This record gives sequence, structure tokens and C-alpha cells, in this order.
Amino acid sequence: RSMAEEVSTLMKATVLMRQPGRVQEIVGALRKGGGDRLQVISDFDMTLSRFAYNGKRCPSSYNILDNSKIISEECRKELTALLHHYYPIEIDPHRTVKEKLPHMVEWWTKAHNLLCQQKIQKFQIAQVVRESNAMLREGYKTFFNTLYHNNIPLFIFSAGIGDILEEIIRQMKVFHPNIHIVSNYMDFNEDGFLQGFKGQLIHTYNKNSSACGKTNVILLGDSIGDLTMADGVPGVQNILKIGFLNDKVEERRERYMDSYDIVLEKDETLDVVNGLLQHILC
Ligand SMILES: [Mg+2]
Repeated sequence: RSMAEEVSTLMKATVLMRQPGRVQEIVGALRKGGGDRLQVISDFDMTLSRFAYNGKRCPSSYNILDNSKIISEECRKELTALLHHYYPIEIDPHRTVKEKLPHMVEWWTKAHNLLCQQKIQKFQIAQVVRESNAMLREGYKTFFNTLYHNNIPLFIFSAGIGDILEEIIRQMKVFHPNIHIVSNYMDFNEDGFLQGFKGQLIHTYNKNSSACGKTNVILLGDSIGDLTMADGVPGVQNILKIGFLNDKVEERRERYMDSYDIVLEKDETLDVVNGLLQHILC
């Protein structure tokens, strides 16, 4: 497609809205509020990255490192053992979020620590991403170019590895300087060897703005948990929440429609988001 074809209105067949009139009010407030007040807060995996390509499942960006040749079989077995231990805690309906926090911190820290026992060098991150079949949603060029041209900050949150995310966007030539990645970044020594992780730890239950005049927000996600990503932004006046519903659609549709203003069901593209951005940014 040309970049001019990377735009769609809200009448697209993938679009669901519980309150279409409220959506129009929100969009109107964002437009009249101006580009100078806007920020975009987005999840990465299966939101900006693509779930399927002409119906064929794409690999998850979360699995790029774990599925690559730069970690040993021993390390892969240990990461699987951590998953089998901690995943039941993550999904336990009898524990509060606060109760899950120390265990998620422990899981993420142990998994990062295992990576630090490998012999990973910085240049290998780009290699493993180059060899992966991970893809960005169709229409990413217009999405990233529009936010960059209009000076709109884009905060991309991910509980995965920041270096992997960053490399995907870099290799697609859209790593523009309005992008601010909030994720788990590796720390490399002067010889380029992985020696630790930097900064705030981002796991599934603290992926929000407490980890980072832009009082108007567009939030993009694909999970129910992603609805909290703007928590911690001070003074938000208007927010539009857009959710991609990629799978388990019968189980999830009603809850997604009650919680997100716009749901995009089985939509491999950013076209509806790009159309809203063009309308909002005039
Ligand atoms: Mg996601």
C-alpha cells in the first residue's frame, strides 16, 4: 500500500463500539484540545506488533530472544521451569494484584538473571531480530511518521526486553525520536557483553506511567490489563482507549467493548488509529 492508503474511518468492518456517540465526543475533545496537549500511550506486543499476516500467525516479539540461538538449551529449560512455576501465580483469581507483585518481580528478575549468565553481546540483539519473522502491524509507517511529524510523544510500554523492541522499530526505519520506550533494557559492559539490566523493572502488573501539559491521551492496547497504562499520568482531562481483540474473541468481546471505547477485532492494521490521528491532528 502507499502511505496515503494506510487510513480508515470508524466504519471499517473490524470496528466495534459500545457507545459510538461517546467516542465522537471524545474524539472531538482531542481534536479541539490540540496536538500540543496530546500523548499516545501504547503497548507493544500484539498492539503495535502484528498478530497475524494474511491469517498466518506471526511470532511474538516476547519470544524472540528465548527462541534464538544466543541462549543455550539449559537456559531455555530454566526459563520454561520459571514459567511453569510463576504463571499460575500471575493468573490466580484468588490473589490480589498487590499480592502478585512480589512474585512477578521475582519471576522477571530470575529470568533476567538467567540471561545475564549467557554470553550475550550487544550486536547479537540486532542479529536475532533480523532473523525473526516478527512484524509490525500494517500501516505502521503512517502511524509512526504522523506522530513524529506532529511532535506527539509516543510512550511504548512492554514487560519484555527493551532492546528487542527497539531493534524491531529501528530495522523498520521508524525509530523516530518522539518514541520513548518504557521496558526492561539490558546493560552492556564496554566490550559489549551483557552484564545486567538497567532502571525500572517492568512486569505484567506495573506496566504503567508511574514508570516513565500532555493532558489528552490516546491509549492503545490488546489486553484488559493494558487499560491501566495511563495510570499515573497527572491531570488527564480526556482519554480515548482503543483495544485490539486478536483472539479468544467470543470469551472476550463483551468485556473488551465495555472497557475500551473502540475495539478492533481481528484487524492486522493500524488504519483506524491512523485515521483518527489524521482527523485529530488536522
Ligand atoms: Mg500486548
